[PDB]
Amino acid sequence: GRSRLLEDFRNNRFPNLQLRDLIGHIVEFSQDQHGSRFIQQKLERATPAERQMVFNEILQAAYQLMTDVFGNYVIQKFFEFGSLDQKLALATRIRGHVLPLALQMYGCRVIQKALESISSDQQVISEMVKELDGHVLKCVKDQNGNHVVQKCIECVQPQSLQFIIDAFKGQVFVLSTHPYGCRVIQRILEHCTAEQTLPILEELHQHTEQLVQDQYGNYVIQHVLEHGRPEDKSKIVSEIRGKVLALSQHKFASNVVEKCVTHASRAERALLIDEVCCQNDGPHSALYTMMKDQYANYVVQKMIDMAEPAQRKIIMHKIRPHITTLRKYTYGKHILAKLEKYY
RNA sequence: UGUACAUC
Repeated sequence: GRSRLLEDFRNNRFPNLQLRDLIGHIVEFSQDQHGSRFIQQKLERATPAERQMVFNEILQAAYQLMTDVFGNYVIQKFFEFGSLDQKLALATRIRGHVLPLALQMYGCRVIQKALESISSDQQVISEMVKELDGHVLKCVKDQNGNHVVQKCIECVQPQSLQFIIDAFKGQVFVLSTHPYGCRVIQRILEHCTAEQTLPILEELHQHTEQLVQDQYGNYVIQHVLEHGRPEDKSKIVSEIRGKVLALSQHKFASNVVEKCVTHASRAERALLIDEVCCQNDGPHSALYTMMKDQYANYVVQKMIDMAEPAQRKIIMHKIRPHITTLRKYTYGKHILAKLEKYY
C-alpha cells in the first residue's frame, strides 16, 4: 500500500523531483502530507498538458480526495489554476453531495473554493446552491457548514438566495446572538438586495437593546452602524437614546454606543452627548461616572473627538473639577493626554 | 485599561 516512489520521496532521495515524475502516483501523493504540498506547489507553474495529466488522475478519485485531510488541497488548487472544463468536471462530482460535503471539515473548503471559482451563471453552481434549500439553518449552525453559507451569499447572484433569506424568517434576533449565525447575518446585510434585507433589518430593530448587550449581537448592530442605510442607523440611535450612560458601562454595548457617536448625524450625535454632557444623575454629572468606568471611559474619549464646539466646551468643563482626582483609576489615566490635546 | 470569525 505504498509505491517505492513515495518512500524515496519521503526519504529525501529526489532533490529535483518534478510533476511529470508522478505519473501513475498522483492520487497516492495527493493523500500524503508532503506529496500534497509538492503537487500544490507544482500545479501553479505546470503546463496545460502537465495539469491535464494530473487532472486525469485526480478525477477518478475526486470525491474521495475532496474529504481527504491533504487531498482536499489538491482539488482546490485545480479550482484555482484549472481550465473551465476541469472546474466544471470537479463541480459535477460535488453536485448531489453538497449537504454532506458542506458539513464536512475538508469538503466545506472544496465547496467554498468552487463557489469563488465558477460563475453562479453555470448550472452546476446553480444546482449546487439549491441543494442547500431545506437545510439552511442546519448549515448556519454547523462549524463547517456556516462558512459554505457565508460563501454562497458572498459569491452567488443574490436573487437566487431568497431561500436563505426565507429560512431566517422569525429568527434573525436569535441567530444574531449565535456564534456563526451572526456572521451569516452580516454577509446578508452586505450582499443581498434591498428587498431581501428589509425583513432582516426589521427583526433586528425589534430587539436592539438585547442585541447591543450580546457578545455576538453587538457586532451585528455595529455593522449596520458602519455600513447600513441612514434610516436604519436612525432606528438604532432611537433605541440608544435615554440609555447612553447605562449602555456605556457595558462590556459589549459600550462599543455600540461608540459607533452611534461616530456614525450618527450631527443632531443625533449631539442628542446622545447632551444626554451625558448637559444632563445629570445625582451629586456629580454623568461624565463623572463614565470617566472612571472600565468601559465607559472609551465612550467619553470618543464623544470628545466627535463633539461640536460648544459641546466639547461643556464636556471639558464638567470634567474640569475632577482632574487631579482622576489619577487613581487605571482606566482614567488614559484620559490624561486626552484633556491635554483639546483642552 | 475593553468583545467573534474554522484545514496541510
